[PDB]
Parts: sequence; C-alpha cells; structure tokens
Amino acid sequence: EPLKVEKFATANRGNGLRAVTPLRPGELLFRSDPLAYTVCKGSRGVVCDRCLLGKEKLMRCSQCRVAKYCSAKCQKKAWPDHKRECKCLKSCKPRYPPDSVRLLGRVVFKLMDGAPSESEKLYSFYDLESNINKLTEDRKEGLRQLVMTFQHFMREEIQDASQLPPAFDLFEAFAKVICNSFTICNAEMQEVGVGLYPSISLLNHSCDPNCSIVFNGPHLLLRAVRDIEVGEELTICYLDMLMTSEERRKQLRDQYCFECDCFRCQTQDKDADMLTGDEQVWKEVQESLKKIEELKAHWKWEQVLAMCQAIISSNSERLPDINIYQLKVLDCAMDACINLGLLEEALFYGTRTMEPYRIFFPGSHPVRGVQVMKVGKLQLHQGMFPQAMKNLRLAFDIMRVTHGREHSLIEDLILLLEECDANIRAS
Ligand SMILES: C[C@H]1CC(=O)Nc2cc(C(=O)NCCC3CC3)ccc2N1C(=O)N1CCC(N)CC1
Ligand SMILES: C[S@@+](CC[C@H](N)C(=O)[O-])C[C@H]1O[C@@H](n2cnc3c(N)ncnc32)[C@H](O)[C@@H]1O
Ligand SMILES: [Zn+2]
Ligand SMILES: [Zn+2]
Ligand SMILES: [Zn+2]
Repeated sequence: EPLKVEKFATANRGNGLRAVTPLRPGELLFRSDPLAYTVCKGSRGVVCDRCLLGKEKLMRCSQCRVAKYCSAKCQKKAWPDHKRECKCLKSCKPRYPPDSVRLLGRVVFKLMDGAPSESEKLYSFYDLESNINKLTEDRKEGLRQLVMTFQHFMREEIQDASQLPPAFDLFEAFAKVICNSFTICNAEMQEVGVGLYPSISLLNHSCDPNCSIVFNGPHLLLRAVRDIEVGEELTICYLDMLMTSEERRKQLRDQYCFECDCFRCQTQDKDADMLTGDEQVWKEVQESLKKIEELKAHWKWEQVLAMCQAIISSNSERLPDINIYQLKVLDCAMDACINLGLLEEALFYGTRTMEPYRIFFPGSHPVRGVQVMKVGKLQLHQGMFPQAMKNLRLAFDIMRVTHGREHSLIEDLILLLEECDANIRAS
C-alpha cells in the first residue's frame, strides 16, 4: 500500500515519525530487517548468528570458529555478510570485540559492499542522530576508546579511510550506535542480539507510548498499540518498564542525551509502589540482580535459579511481589525453571508475576503478552484447563495487538488456544 507513517521534523526532539492515516491498535505500521546486526555477548555460541534461534547443536565457522550457526543453510546464507569480519575475528583471537564494535564493522562492510539497504528507506545511517554536542567529556573518552578498539579489531580489512564510506567519521558513527541500537529479543523475550534499523530509528521515546516493537528473529515489526490520529507522533518506550522515574532519567541522559518532562516523569508515576518493602532488603536484591542478570544473559539457568531461590524463599526479610527488584527476581526464576523443566516451580513464580505485570505494563505491551502466554502454557500442560484458557485468551488479546498475524509466535498461541479449547470441549 502507501505508507502509514512518514518522517517529519518535530519541534523539540529532532526528526520523528507521524501517522499519515488514522491508526488502530494492532495495525502493522512498518517492518524491517536490520541494516546490520550481531548476536549479543551472552548469546554468542548459544543461538544461531544468522537466525538468532537456539539449538541443541550449533556448527562453527571453520575459518574463524567464532560465528556459529543452526544449519548449513544459515551458515551459507550468512557468508556474504560474515566474509570480511571472519578474517578480523580470526586475526584477533582470543580477543573478542564489544558488541558495538562488531556491529559497526558490519555496518561498514554493508555500506561499502552491499546494495542500498531496504532498512534505510525512510532514514539512513548517515542521517542518524549522534547528539555530539550533548556528549559529556566522560562519554567522549569512552567513544575514543571504542574508535581505537575498532581500528585494532578491523586492521586486516580496514587500514585507512579509502576502505570507509565517504567522509565517515568513526567517532560520530559510534555516537550514532549508542543512541540508535536496538536490542533484539527472541520469542521468549530473552536478549539475543543487537541491530541497527535506520528507518525505525526515527521513533522518539515516550514513557507511555502509542506503538510497540517486537522481533521475530532479526526481523522487526512496528505496531500501533493505541488509537493514533493523522499527524500524531509515533512513539515507543526505549526502556524496560520496570524502572523508576529516577532510573529512567539516568538512562535517558546517559545513553540518549535528553530530559523527559512527561506526566509520568513529572509525577513519579508508579515509583512508590515499585519501591515498596524495606529499602535495606531491596537494595541488596538490586545489587544481587547485577549478577543474576549477567548469569541469565549467558543462559546459566541453574546458577540463576539458585541465586533467585535464595531471595524468594529467604530465611531473612522478604519483599512484596510488586517491588520491581523482587519482580525481576521472580521473572528470572520463572524463565530458569522453564528452561530447566521444573514446570510446577516455574508456574509458582510466573503466577506471582501476573498482577504486578498487569499494573506495570498497562494496555497492550508485548512483554506482558508473552509472560501471560508462558503462564497459560504451564497451566495447560499441568491440566488446569479453565485457568489456562483464561490466560491464553488474555495473552491472545494482548498479542493480537503487539505481535499480530505476521509474527510466528501468534501461530504457536493459536495452537495452544485450540488444544485448551478441545480439552474443555471434551470435559
Ligand atoms: C519490549 C521488548 C522488545 C524487544 O525485543 N527488545 C527491546 C528493544 C528495546 C530497544 O531497542 N530500545 C532502544 C530503541 C532504539 C531507538 C533507540 C527496548 C525494549 C525491548 N524489549 C524489552 O523488554 N527490553 C529491552 C531488553 C531488556 N533485556 C529488558 C527489556
Ligand atoms: C533513536 S533516535 C530518535 C530520532 C531522533 N529524534 C532523530 O532526529 O534522529 C534517539 C534520539 O532522539 C531524541 N529523543 C528521543 N525521544 C525523545 C524525547 N522524548 N524527547 C527529546 N528527545 C528525544 C534524542 O536525541 C535521542 O537520543
Ligand atoms: Zn539459523
Ligand atoms: Zn568465520
Ligand atoms: Zn517520561
């Protein structure tokens, strides 16, 4: 069709995207493959470099032995976009670069060797915001070190400026990567990769947005989650919803170089509920969650579960499940149990997250959709059919909006709804 979205110059947040026609919840607004992407640090060698799906066995690239793939088809299909980095990842073993450096190498190779990318239809890498005039001296130093890391990692393939795009400035490129990288999660909402999607990068931030993004492998779908009028700006939430206004302030400053004066931030909306319970306990839980989240990122489920049980079933003082640090611990324990086949225990943690997720993901949000699906799935396979049906329907009501027919997970949910329904039809 014609596009439902268009680029425009906002009054005080740079370029943005606005509706061309009225949009309804669930409407597919745009979709994109990445300009460039890579598997993230914790998922390297756990999921396929190309399709970002996990497998019992992954097969390595023989030349570098860093890239790993689910199948001959994926290894072969990845080769054009892996060929030049392969030499650099070999040449610099056992040093592995930061994800941003691997990502930027892929950018450069794509812009030098590939045809114009469909991912740049509305806006290109060259156009992206860098916020160079807002960077602090401390950030500038961090970028200088990323520049030198790139230069080191890439030296086999990029020796000088003749191998970069015209007038390409690596410092500026890394400044763009910082505030335009997308975090790719798998169907289970586990972080698996990072990518650039330059058309999609037009979206500005809201702490109460009107659109959502979801990933199906590296593919990104942008959908409305509220009614949107002609000319109204499209927004997504850049951040985890389980954050206070103070935490959002620090990240939006540090990473994005802006201040938010939205109603939520002006009123510290939900902050008090999020921090209920004794501060001494939740401070310790927040500290333990650095490690728990590190372990989870590397798919270390037994270690995750052990740390989480030490909190959830502590001998010492406990927190309410609506406290965000307690909730994140429940979440990690649920995902660990699911991955370990401890299904009764998974369901216990999962069920406890349901009411806090209802409060903290208002309206239609993909993370709540997927969490409710997980809990309904656990109930279904434990033979709890009426309870399962209610959750699976709720999951469908959310995911029909946030995921839609174009996302394969919706097909999975339809099969569970059918199975649940047959079971009730017999009963
Ligand atoms: C909702 C989901 C969807 C998803 O798959 N990824 C995902 C991406 C982004 C993202 O890229 N933000 C920056 C946007 C660029 C334009 C400036 C945010 C949230 C995400 N999501 C999520 O829940 N996150 C993030 C990842 C953490 N681990 C926790 C919570
Ligand atoms: C991914 S880009 C979004 C598009 C960008 N405005 C542009 O002109 O390319 C991220 C940057 O947009 C700006 N931004 C996004 N959301 C904003 C908001 N709510 N208020 C002010 N600036 C915002 C900041 O410069 C931020 O680092
Ligand atoms: Zn694959
Ligand atoms: Zn290789
Ligand atoms: Zn805000």
